[PDB]
Amino acid sequence: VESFDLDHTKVKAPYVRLAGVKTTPKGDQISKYDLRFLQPNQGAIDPAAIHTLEHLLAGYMRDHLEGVVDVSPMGCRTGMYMAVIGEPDEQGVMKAFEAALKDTAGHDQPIPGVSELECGNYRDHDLAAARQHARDVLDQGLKVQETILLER
Ligand SMILES: [Zn+2]
Repeated sequence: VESFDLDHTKVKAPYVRLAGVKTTPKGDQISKYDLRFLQPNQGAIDPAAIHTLEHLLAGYMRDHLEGVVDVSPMGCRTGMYMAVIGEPDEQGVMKAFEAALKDTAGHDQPIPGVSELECGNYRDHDLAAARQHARDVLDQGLKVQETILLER
């Protein structure tokens, strides 16, 4: 239940999807979300661009959603992973994500936290590509994706 056994060939990106839920000792819930930009195995986001997306979404997601633990790039680079403290709310998360993406598409100022002091690879960034990826998601249109499990 902490990480649904998703069949990646059956989803339709871009989308927002509850990926699992971990219950804490006191009974709180940590909801995990799959914020999918690209269709699995049909292409990937460039490393610099996803690095920039990581920087931008850390703040923009928090501007539109409470309880955010952190927003991380997925190793497969087709989307971002985000854990949130709270019961599952795919609809609410989708709306926050949509708003954060508009903020991202319109981000014409410098990328935050890009320096020797605040970033581990400050030379690896791409605002233009980051902005266009946000635009592409909004153009295509988000939806809440149901998890289709692997029969195994
Ligand atoms: Zn960085």
